[PDB]
Formats: sequence, structure tokens, C-alpha cells
Amino acid sequence: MPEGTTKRVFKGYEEIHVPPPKKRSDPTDQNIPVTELPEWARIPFNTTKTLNKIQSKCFPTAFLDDGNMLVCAPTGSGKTNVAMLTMLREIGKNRNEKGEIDLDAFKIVYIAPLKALVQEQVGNFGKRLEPYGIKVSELTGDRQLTKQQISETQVIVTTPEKWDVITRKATDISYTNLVRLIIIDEIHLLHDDRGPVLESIVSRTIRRTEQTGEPVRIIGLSATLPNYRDVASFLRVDFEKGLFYFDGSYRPCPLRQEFIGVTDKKAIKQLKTMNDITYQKVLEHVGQNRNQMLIFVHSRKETAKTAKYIRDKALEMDTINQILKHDAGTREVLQEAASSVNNTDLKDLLPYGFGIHHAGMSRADRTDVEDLFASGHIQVLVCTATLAWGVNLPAHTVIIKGTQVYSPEKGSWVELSPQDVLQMLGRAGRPQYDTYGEGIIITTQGEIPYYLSLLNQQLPIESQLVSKLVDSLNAEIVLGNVRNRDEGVEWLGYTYLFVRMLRSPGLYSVGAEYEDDVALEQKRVDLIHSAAMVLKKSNLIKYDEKTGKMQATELGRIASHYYISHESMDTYNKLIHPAMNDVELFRVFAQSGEFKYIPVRQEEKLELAKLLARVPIPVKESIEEPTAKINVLLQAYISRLKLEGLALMADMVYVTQSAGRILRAIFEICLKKGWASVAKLALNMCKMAEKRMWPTMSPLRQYPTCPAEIIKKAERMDVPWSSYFDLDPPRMGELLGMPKAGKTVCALVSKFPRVEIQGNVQPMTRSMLRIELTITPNFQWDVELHGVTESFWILVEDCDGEEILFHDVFILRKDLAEAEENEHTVEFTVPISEPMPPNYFISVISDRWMHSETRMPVSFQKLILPERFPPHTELLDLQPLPVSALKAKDYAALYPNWQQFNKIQTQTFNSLYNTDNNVLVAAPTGSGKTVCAEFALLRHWAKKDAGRAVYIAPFQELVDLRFQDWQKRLSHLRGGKEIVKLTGETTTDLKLLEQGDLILATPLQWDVLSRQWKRRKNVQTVELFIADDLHMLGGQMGYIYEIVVSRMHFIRTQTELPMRIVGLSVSLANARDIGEWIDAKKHDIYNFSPHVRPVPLELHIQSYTIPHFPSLMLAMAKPTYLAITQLSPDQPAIVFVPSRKQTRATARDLLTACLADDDEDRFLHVEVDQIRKLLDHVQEEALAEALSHGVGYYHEALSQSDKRIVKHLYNNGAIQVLIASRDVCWELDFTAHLVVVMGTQFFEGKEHRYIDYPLSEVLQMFGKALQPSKDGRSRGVLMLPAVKREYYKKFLNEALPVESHLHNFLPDAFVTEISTKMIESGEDAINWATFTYFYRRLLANPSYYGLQDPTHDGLSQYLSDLVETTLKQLSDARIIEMDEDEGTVAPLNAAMIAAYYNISYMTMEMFLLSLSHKSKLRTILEIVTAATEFESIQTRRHEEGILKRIYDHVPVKMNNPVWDSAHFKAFVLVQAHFSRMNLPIDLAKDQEVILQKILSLLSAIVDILSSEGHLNALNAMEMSQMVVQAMWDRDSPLKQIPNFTPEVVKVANKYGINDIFDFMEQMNPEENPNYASLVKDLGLTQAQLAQAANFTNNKYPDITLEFEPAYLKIHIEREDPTVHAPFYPGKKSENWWLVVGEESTLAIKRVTVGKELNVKLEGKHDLKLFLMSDSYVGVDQDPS
Repeated sequence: MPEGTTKRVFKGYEEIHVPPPKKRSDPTDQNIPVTELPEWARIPFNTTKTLNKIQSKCFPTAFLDDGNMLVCAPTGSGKTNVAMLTMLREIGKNRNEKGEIDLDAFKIVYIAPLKALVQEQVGNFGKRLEPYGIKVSELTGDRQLTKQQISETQVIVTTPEKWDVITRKATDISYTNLVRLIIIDEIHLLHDDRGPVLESIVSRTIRRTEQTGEPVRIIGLSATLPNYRDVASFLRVDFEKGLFYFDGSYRPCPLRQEFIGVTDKKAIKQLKTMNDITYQKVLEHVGQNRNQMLIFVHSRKETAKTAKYIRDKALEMDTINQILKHDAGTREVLQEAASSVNNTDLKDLLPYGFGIHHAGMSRADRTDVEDLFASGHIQVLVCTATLAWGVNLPAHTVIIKGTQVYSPEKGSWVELSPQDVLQMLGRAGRPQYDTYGEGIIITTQGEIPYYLSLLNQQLPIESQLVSKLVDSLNAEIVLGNVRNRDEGVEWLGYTYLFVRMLRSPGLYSVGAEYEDDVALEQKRVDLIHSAAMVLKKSNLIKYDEKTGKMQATELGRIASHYYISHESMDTYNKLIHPAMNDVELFRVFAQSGEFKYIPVRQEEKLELAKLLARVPIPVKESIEEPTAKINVLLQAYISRLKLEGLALMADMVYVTQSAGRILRAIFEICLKKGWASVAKLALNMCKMAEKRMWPTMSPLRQYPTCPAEIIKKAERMDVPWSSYFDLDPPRMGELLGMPKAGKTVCALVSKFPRVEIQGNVQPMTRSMLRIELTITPNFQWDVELHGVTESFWILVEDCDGEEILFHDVFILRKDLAEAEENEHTVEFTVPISEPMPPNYFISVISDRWMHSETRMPVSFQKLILPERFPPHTELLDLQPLPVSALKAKDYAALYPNWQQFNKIQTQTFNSLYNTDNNVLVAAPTGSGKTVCAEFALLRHWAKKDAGRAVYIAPFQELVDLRFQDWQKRLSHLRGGKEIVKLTGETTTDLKLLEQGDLILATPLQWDVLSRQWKRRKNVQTVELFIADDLHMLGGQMGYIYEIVVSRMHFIRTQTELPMRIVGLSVSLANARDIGEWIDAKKHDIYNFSPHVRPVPLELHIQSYTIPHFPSLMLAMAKPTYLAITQLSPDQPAIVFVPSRKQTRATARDLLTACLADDDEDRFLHVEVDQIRKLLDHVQEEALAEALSHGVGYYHEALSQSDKRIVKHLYNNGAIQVLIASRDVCWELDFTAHLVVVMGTQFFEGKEHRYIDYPLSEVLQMFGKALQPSKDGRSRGVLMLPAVKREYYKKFLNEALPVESHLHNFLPDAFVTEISTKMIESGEDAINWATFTYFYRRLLANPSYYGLQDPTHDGLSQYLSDLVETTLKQLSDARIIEMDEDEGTVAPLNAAMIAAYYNISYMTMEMFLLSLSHKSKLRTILEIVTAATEFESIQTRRHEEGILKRIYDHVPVKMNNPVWDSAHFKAFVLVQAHFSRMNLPIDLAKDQEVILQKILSLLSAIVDILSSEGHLNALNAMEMSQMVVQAMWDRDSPLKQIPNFTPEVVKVANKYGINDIFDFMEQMNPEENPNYASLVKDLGLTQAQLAQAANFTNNKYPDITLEFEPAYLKIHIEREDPTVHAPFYPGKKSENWWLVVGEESTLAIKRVTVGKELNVKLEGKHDLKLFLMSDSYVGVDQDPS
């Protein structure tokens, strides 16, 4: 239905002319106001006077509503400004009153079809938005990390394909969630074959937002085309508010359409008539009408032929002088500038007014013609579609010259795309200059109605999803968005295809069988199934035909991540075999289904035979048939051969742009099947195409800045690439013979990615080795060619190079690489067969860089595997022992609801309750080992003596849970039994030792007591000694556990009195050495099988391949939801999670996954009106909302009140799921039926790398799956990286090996041992080293420790070489006495305080950094905070910005402040405390742990600097007072008073108040009449007053002092419950320190003071004595 009225039939053509619509401007008064808006949004609208009419209807909805919007308009009508208003509304949302909200809070995405429209958009939007802090950046680079660092900016624009891939692989999920606004330009591309790529994007985003509730605004910008209301409801827009449609009467410049259909006599004679029509239309428009036109062609060279043809035809007929502008002004600029400046020579024939333009031209030459066409210098301008997109350069008339292009995808010529012709004609008509624009198209007669209908709103937009349905479905299944048949049909409900199958289903072959189904439900089911079945047959998916459940396999993940056809993957898995060579691999490439339409033609048959004879890799698979052609085309691309054929150039371009993804997909396939040879080959083939060089040519070709002169010189030499390295500019040029190239090439090899690797072998067993790979970088960074990161592959091979025993990505970070210490480490585990191979292999290969591999052998000739493991003790099938086997009613009363004993308890009952031998019972967690320790106690308490028993758990959280259960049940037992737990301060828990019969203590708490065992007699008095969770001796702070157990055996071997030791542990691998280390006889060692569980554990293992940590956790939320809803649907489940911050993050993840399933409050089995009492009293508001919907979490930062609430709800069945962190796994008293472990890694700030969960923790976590099902078995799933799978699966199905690490901590272990004088010589070290567990494990597993002679000879030498190494480390630390003449060695005075306050030695050694006499108070502030103990504080990611804002708000700054360092965090948080600065909850939990460890650390450096003649220790005493009261060194002492706001401190000081002293005695209703006035001013309620009055007399010291080799006398007096300061967790009473000393130039005394204490201490001198506290500021008396 064309309005066009003119049809003139000619000899050769059929002209069809259409008048422009010219009257639809005054139906409505649509005139808009001036750019006056909310004044923040006026900046991008600079040149625009007022909004243009098309933006009128858009503004009320674009700027003041959030619905999705579709706007159909002409090309230049100004759609971009409407998209601007939607962006201006988005910054108006993320807006403060001052404005410019956190740039990390929201991000916008703009999808445009071609790469030219996006580059001009980052210019147009970049410069308009540059006033705001926002940065617009294009999404370029095929480096995965370039797409990661570019996405760290605010507004990104990109193509539909790239942004799809970004989400398909989900490596950046943490940032795609920040997206709130997405604008898709030219959305009518849905009709194109790339339409599905948009349908995949809109669907998943709108699908999730309609599920997760998190809204994401979408703005559609289309063309004026029919069924626009279909893509409208597809984009989910309200037709009442956000749908706009505009006739051709809204173009800024009217467009006349001149259609010209050539005679259908198809030949090159039809090209001749096309060329003539263009020549006549040139004489008509530029020669007669005074116009400058631009002719659109579709070949980068047909622009050349067309330009010359028109001027050559104008040379004939003598018509050139009609086109020219004969003035000398334009003749000067056009001739001299253009012909001589540019390098592109074919346009040196431009001085005739003509002009050329295409992609294959110098970017500065394409801006010249661009700028000449603007001033009116070139008249005619032939060009390709490259400038139709993305440059505002209009012309009066435009000519689409020719209409069919060659798509190499279809291997056949096909007509123009709708998106190209509408963008071209948009360039027709200057809006302000021309009255109209003439758009002329020339085509064939048969294809006339196609183009006429296109420009008159008749071409329908259909959905091409069906042609990419199977692939796009695989994409959602890989992402976890479709997990069954229902989630698939619910997904289809959001595509453009579904909304088009509801309109005229006969178009989409929808069978008449689907007549009764509402909303095409059963059709989508029939559709998802038939597509998913294709995914199952090719092995890309796991699909159950009955249950409908579908899960994505590793194969399909490769397909989704690399945009590979389901057809091409089916042929990759079949045809790849581990013995493939380079020939047979190219064959697989040619078999790709993406090329199935590319033919071989007889026209190019002559040139193909030329290429096959030059390509080096033989093509023997075929003769000249399509698969041999695609083959020789790839090699022709690598070889950089010249192709005269234009049809081949189109095909080779297509084969090459696809060859990147294809070859990478083949590489990852080989890598996951584990074929080392083919995998290493495929990756090199990747570099062969992406760097376009055969591996034999010069590696210098990879440097774009290397001149071909050097490359052409290097490639005529024979010097190996090895010899280019480690050279200077003089020798570099020498090796090449080009001295001018020396500095140039030497800098190039200087930046070549090049690393040096090392390895350490530790055998855990005879079947598995632990390898510590140390990678050091040996090159110079350069951001231009390296970017910010460099990626590497780590490979591990047999001695045959056949099998891949380990593979993982290694990524270098710039900041970490170019640091002073740049040694990166990585630990992994590989198996090993007993007939050992000679050597393994390890390589580190650059992901992109060619010829960058550092291969290392791993020799096994010197390795010594551990001793074989003996069978577990038999689980004897015995008569269940009754509770009456104990010979007392009250002993059997401890088990009231018990009739028998457990299979393990009955078997161990003999050795425990009837025998005083040492015994070691080792059984899996939860088997009830705790009662085995009760047997030893009950036997012991039937005795005569007091017999102090000592129980020890590895962590304080375990002795607390232990104390609670034994203090309530075992107090009433044979008279009065005192059950006490130690505290940590020695003076008060050593009397608890004498007051108690059973003493609970952690390994360090008993350490400080048992050190002075000769001095304290109650240490030997002990007769029972229990060591619970003893296997933790190889754990965090596990060596101190090894020491105390080894010392108790030394206590009972020196003192002859008997002393029994019992030990509890999980199922061990080597129970001989732990049992003999405890002196338990053979029959007294019970090491039960790990399968001996009262409730069998059904374990599942899900493996993942996702290198991004935060992406991995969100990817695991849904399988956790599936794990709980399916495995334990009616029973409690506990979810474990690596970080404490990650507990809330994965709590909402599970909850959003719940309402995704239309079931919120899924895990809430109690009416919310019952837990309403509880939500209020929850401290963390995130935990309340979580608990309100039935999911609770638990982490170390949680308050003790919150935890007790979570315990109440979890145990009373209120909530069903408990998301715990991994730090509270011991403290967790909870029990579940299903225990899922999310991930096995956590981040450590010291290592700057993620570290694996210890095997102990996975054992402890799964030990909470104890509630059985009806089949009497508990379940647990273990989600881990696919690399870690065989590691945890081994050491969960087999017993746990335990090895000591005491050998690596002997400096800190000798500090505590030499201070007590227990070890005084090198022989004293060796004799001491024998009582430990590491000594017993040396001859067993020598290679793990460093022993090479497993004889009694080498045993004594590895000990001597170690104790000599350790003693020297304590001597170079200047903490130990002499050596090397007497084997004796004494402790330095500074070593005593190192053990008193128990601070590490590396911290103690570095404390000599404050050696300066009278060092600053600011100096000690950064010396204290730079301690090893503060390096254990965790470091979260998004916290690095907040540390900066607290830093600048603080007086004392540090030199060269390290940003990521935990030493800086402790430096800034310790000052955030002095200033009482509020901090977020997780950063405040860090503040606590810093404060717990600093008081002992400040009291240390006081005594350190007092040991020398320096007097700076005075400031440390002042600073010790600063931490307790949270003040600065020079602050108002009034701030100690409660509720003394800084505004209250000033109004007090305005009243002449200096200190609290002259303040309290001043303010009374007796002596100051201002007491009634000062109460109105301070604003303090009567209650807060009483708080201050009780503070001054009982919490602020009153009475003063008087004083009467040197020797002095001191008299003290008082007027002292405890020190009360509400800004510190754990307090101590005030200590007062006495030091003599004069200012301009000693003895120090420390003692607690009570009522009336008398103490004594010590040319001509008149000295001066000080008396300062450690808890209160202000009282410091100093007489001279």
C-alpha cells in the first residue's frame, strides 16, 4: 500500500517517485519547552535551544516514569535525546542533594548493532556526560580481563553479541547486577538473523527481574515498521504510557524517495545500466542542482570502480566542467592539500571533486574526506556502509548504487538488510540547510516491492529465534536460569518468538493441534523438550525425559562460553582424539557447521589451487570440495597471502573471525578431557590465528610497534629466541647486526611475558603428592600491550606428556607483579602410582602470547613415599554394653534416656573405665567420642585423691561448649567437684587450677601455666590429661597444642608420679605415631574406620569451573536451593560459606531464589506473627529480614544475643536453613540433616591468594549432618572447584592424615622454652625435640619435612642442622645469647617479654625499628600496628574505598601508605577508635580483634625501650591510656566522662573548665552560682549526671603520692572494683608504673596498686620520678 503516486516506465529502468508527507505538525500542539529542567540535567543539552517535537510525548514518560518504553521514529529524528532523558532520570534516581552519588551504585548499558554507532556514542555520550564524574567506555578487547576492567566504569555501550557473551559466561555477575537501565538502539534488528542474539538478552533480563523483583529499566528504539506493538509487548511496555509511533511527517528533514528498478534481464549489462543511471543522476544533482551527493556501495573496492567510472564517463561526453566548482578558492584546497597529504593513493584522483571512503583507509584520511565534504569541497562521495553508521555527515541526495551484497554466512549473494538502507537514507537531507532530501535507490525490477514496502512501513518484523533455539536454550541452562522443562517454557514466554506465535500462528507453522491450550503452554513444552533432546544426544546437556530436570554439562558450557553451534560441538567431541596432529586438527576446523553454506566455485578453482600449493600444513583430507577450501583459507590467513579474489576475501574473512572462538573451544575441550599433547597444540593454533603468525616466524611479529625491517632481518637469521633475552641495548644490536635497533628490540624483549618457576614436593601418602609451585615474574610491564593483567595456564604432565594431572589458570596482577616481593605461590595435589615414574612436568604458558612457556621437570628419583597405612581396628560386632556396666546408680544416672552404649563406646569401654593406661580413640565426628573421655573421668573420680584432671580442646569456642555441658551434669558427683575453665591471664587461672578438680583449658592457656612446672607444683599433681580434637595439632595454632601435649609427657617422665593421657580424634591415617607419641600400647589405640558413623553420610560432590570468586558464590546459590528443597525438603539443612560477609550475601541469594519459585517464606514453618516478637530484638537488620522469611545466618561478627535467637528458631523448627560462615564451624552447636558446603576456598590478605579449606574443617562441617531420614542416613553436598574434586573426595572417603608443622615454627617455640631456661644448649634442643610428634614422623614421612637419610644417622643431623638454623634465626633477630663455642645459649632480656605477652618473634625482631632514643608517639603508632598478629585480619573487596575516607580524617599519616595492607587497616582503624569514628559492622568486627591484641602489644614495647637507656617508653604509657579511653595524646580529659558530646566539651570549656579535676570541685550548688545556668547549657538528663558523679570518685584515682647504687622509698594511698571504660571489650584494673629519669641527658617499676602500698626503687644529680597508669588519662604525677 504505497502512497507513492508516480510510476514512469523507461527503456531500462522503472522510476517510482513518492512525495514526502508534509502536513502532520498541527494536529496537536506538541511544542516542548526550553531545555529548562531540574537544573542538574541541563548540562548535556548545550547546543539545543528547545526540545524537538519528537521528545515532547517522550519526556513525561522518559523522565518521570519507570515503565519500559518503545519509540519508533525515523533515523535522524533525534531518538538519542529521548534515550538521554531516560539516562538523566537514572542519575536522578541515584542522586544526592549535592548530587553525584557513588559512581559504583548504578551502571547503564547501550546496545547498538554495529561497532561504528557505538564508537561515536562513547564520543557523544562521553563528552556530554564528562561534566559529571561519569565515564563512558566502549566494550572492546577479547581479553577476558579487558572486558573486566572496562566494566569498572559507569556507562558502557556495546554490540548485542558482545554483551550476550558477557552474561553467558557470567564472569562479571557482580557488576551486571548494578545495571538498572539498558537502551537497545535499532531493535528492529529482531528481523535480522542476529535477532535471536537480542531475544536472548531481553528475555533473561526481563525474566529474572519479573522473578527476583530487582527492576531493570529497558528502552527500545526502533524504526517505523509494522507490528511494532509486538516488540512493544515483548519489551513489556504499557501502551497507555510508554508507546510512541510517528509517521514520516516527523523527520527533521523531509525525505523524497526515488525508486529505480532496472530491467530484470540479469547480467553485467544490468550493472552497466546501473552505472549509467548513476552518471546521469550525477549531472542532474551536482552539475545542475548545486548539490553534493554521496553514493553508497557495498564493496570496499566497488567504491573505487564507481568513482573512477563516473569521472571517466564524464571525461567523455565533455561533462566534467559541469560538476566542478571553477573558483580558485576550492581549487587550491582540494588539489594541493588532498592529493599530496594523504597516503591512500587511489583517491589521488579526487581533485575532480570526487571522493572515496571505506574502512580500508587511513583513519586520518577518512577524517579528511569527512572534513572536506563538510566545507563543500568534494561533491560526489562513493562510500561503504561504514559511515552511514556513526558519523553525522548528511548530504542533499544519496544513492544506494546496487542492492545485493555477498554474505559469506550464506555463501551466496543476498539483498540488503533493512537496517542498512534506513541508516543510509537517514544521511539524506541536511536539516537546517536543505528544504528536503532526495533518497534514491537502484535495484532489480523483481526486488522493487521489497524496498518500496520497507520505506512505507510495510516490512514486517519477525522472530528468527527458531534458527538459534537449541543454542540459546543451552545458554540459559548453563547459567542455571533453566533447570527443568517448566523453567524453559517460562523462559520462552519472554522471547520475541513467543509473542509472535500468538499472532497469526499459521505464519510460524504452529500446528492446529494447539487450539485448546491457553497461552501456548503445551507448545512451549513440546518446544523445550524437542530442543533439549537435541542437547542430550550431543552430550551438551543432562536431560531426564520424565522428571523434566535438565542440568548443563561441561561440554555445553564450552559451547555457551564460545558461541559454538550445538551442531559443531557434536562433531568436536566425536572427531578429537588424543593422538591428533596439526593436519588432523585443521580438518576438525573445516568440519565446523558455521561454514556449511560456503561452497567451492569453478571461478575461484584456479586461485584455490594456487593457495593449496603454498599453505604449509598438508590438506590430505579432501580434494577441491568445501571442507578443503575452508581449510586452505585458514592457512592462507596465517601465511598472510594476498588474495586477488573478492569472493574468497569475503569467505576467508568469515572463516577467520570465527576461527578465534572455534580454536579456543577445541582447546578447552582437550583440556577437560585431559589430553596434554593435543591441548598444548590447540592453544598454539589459537595464537597462530589471533597473532596471524606461524610458530616458525619471528616472535617479534607480536609487537605492533616493531618495524618490519627488524622482523625481515630477524627472519633471515638463525639465532634462537632464547638468545634474545637478558641483553642490554649494546649487545642486542650486536646479535642482530642492526646497532640502530639495539635499544628498540631490547625494550621489546624486555616486555615479553616471561616467568621463572620453582616447585617443592611434599608427599601426603603413597598415592598423592602436595606440590607448592612458586612463580616469579621476570619481565617489564607495559599497560599498552599487557593491560592491567596477564593470563597464564599451568599444566602438569606425565613423563610421557600424555595425561594432564593438573590444569588451572594463573593470573598476574600489575600491582602485585611489579612489587618488591613478587613471588606468587600456588598449591595443588597430584596423584602418583607406587611404581613411581621418573619425573612429572610443569609448564606455565601464556594464554595469548606465543613462544612464552617456562617448563619445569619434577624429579622423583630423590622422593621417599610415606610408610603404608595399617588397617583400621576392627569394628567388633559386640553385645551393646548396658548403662549398668558402670557399677553405680549415679554414674548410670548421667545417661537417663539411655539403655545401651554405642558400638564404639562398648568396644573402648574396657581400656577406658577399667584401666589407667594411656588410650587413643579415633572415630569420625559425631560418633560420641565425648563420652569416651567421660569414662576416664568416671573411673578417675571413683578414686581417693583429688586428682586434678585437665581437659583441652583446640579452640576456646570448644572449651566453652564443653564447660557448659560438664558444669551442669558433672558437678553433683561424689561430693563437691569444681569444674573450671581457664581465662588467659595467668595470675587468676592458676588459682583456678588449685581450686578446681577438672580444669578446662586451650593449648595456649595451659602452656603459660605448665611452662613453670618445676615452680608450680599443681602442674605435676595432675593425674588425668584429656586431649580432645587432638588431630588439630596440624591446624591453626596447632604447634602449641603439639608442645603442651609433648611437655606433659616430659612432666610425667621427669616426675615419677603416674599421669594418664587419653586422646580424642577423628579417623586418622597414621595412628601409630600419635598413639606412640601418647605412650598408649598397641591394644590401647582404637582407630576406627571413617565409615563408622551411627548415621551413614550420603555425600554428593558438585564441581564448578568458574575462576571468579563472587561469581562462583552466586552461581552456587541456586544448586544450594535445589540441594535443600530436594534432598532435605522437610528437615533442617546447614549451608556453610567461606566469608562472614558472604553469609548475608548468600542469604538473600537463597531467598531471591525462593520467590523466584513463586514460594517466598519457603523455609518458614511458623506463622510470622509468632516470630514478630523476635524480629524486633534482632540486632543485624539483614538477619531480621532473612529470619522474617525463614532463613537465618550465623557468623563471628554476630552478637551473642542474635546468635541465641538463631539457635532458638533453628532448634524449635521455626526456620529450616542456617547459613553459617566457616569460622563458627566449631562454635556451631547446631545439627542438621543436610550439610551443603558452598565452595572450599577463602581469601587471605597476607598470601594475596585464595586458600583451600583444611581437611579438618570439611570434616567438622559435615559432622553436623546427624539427623537421619526414614532410611536412617544423613546427606551432604560438597560444591568445590573442579580442580579440588579428587582431593576432597579422597580425604573424605579415606582417613585423615596428620603431619606436624612445629618444624616451621621453632623460632616462636624456642622463645617460650628458652625464657624458662628449660632449653639452654644445642643438645638441650635435640633432647627436647624428641618428645614431640614431628620427631616421630621424620622416619615415617621424611620427604614431607626435608629429610634425605631415613636412618638414625640422618635423623640426628636434620635435627642439628635445624636447631642450628633456628638458634641462628634467634641470634640474627638479636633475641638470644652466644653460640658456637659452648653448645649453651641463653635468652636475652627482650626474649622474656616476648613470651610474657606471647608476641611472635618476627614482630619482636622488627620492634628494633623503634631503636631511636625518645622515639615519637606517632612513631610507635605505626610500629605497633605493623605486627604479625594483625596480618590475620580478613580483607574484603569493596572496603578499600572506605579505608581511604577514614585515613584522611585522621591526624597521623604514614609514609608510603599501602592500600591493600592489613597493616594499614590496623593503622587506620586504631585511629578511627581514638576519634570514636563510626564504622560498618564488618569493619567494626575487625576493630575489636585489633583492640584485643594491642594492649598486650603496647605493654610490650614499654618494657622493650625501658630495657635500653632510651626514655621514649613514656609516650607508650600515654598511648596505652589513649587506647583504653579512646582519646588522643592531646585531648580534653573531660571526654572520658560518659555522654560528653564534643559540643558539650566546648560549652564546658567556655565555662572555664580545663580538666575534670578543677571541674568536679568547681560544679556544686554551693560555690559556683553558674550551676543552675550550666545545666540548661550542657543539656544532660538527670540520669547521665549520676553516671558522671559515680565515674569521678570510683573510676578516677584521687589520692596523690609523697616520696622520701641509688635507693628510693615511695608512699602511696587511695580513697577499686574494676576499670570501667565502655569503649573496650575486656578490661583490667589500673596498673601504675614508676620510672626514674631526667629530661635533658632509667630504673622502671611496675606493680598494681591498692590501698596504701609501699614500694622501693632507684657527680651530683636531682632526678625526677614518674607515676603513670595504663587505663585512665590525666593523672600523671612527676616531682623532681
